[PDB]
Amino acid sequence: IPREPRRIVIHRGSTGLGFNIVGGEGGEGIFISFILAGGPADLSGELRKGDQILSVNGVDLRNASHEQAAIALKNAGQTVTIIAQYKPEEYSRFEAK
Repeated sequence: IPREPRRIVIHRGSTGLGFNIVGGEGGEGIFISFILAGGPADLSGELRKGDQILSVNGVDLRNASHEQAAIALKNAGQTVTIIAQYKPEEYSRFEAK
């Protein structure tokens, strides 16, 4: 699985973007914690649980809190560009064992 940043385009559905995010306050990162099967984000493996969302459209989320990121993902439009980077090592600290 590539570890360099990846560009994914999502088309918002009648339920949102099809994934959940985990994070916290500013700086802990925004990570994909769940991807809905058949949802807008289920794109033949292009997005992965454990991806860090580096940005959404023009909005940098590397340093955003969870509350900021949630707001940005909802105001992102019907066509959404996600820059994702696989970092399961960093993500693992958010996921209960």
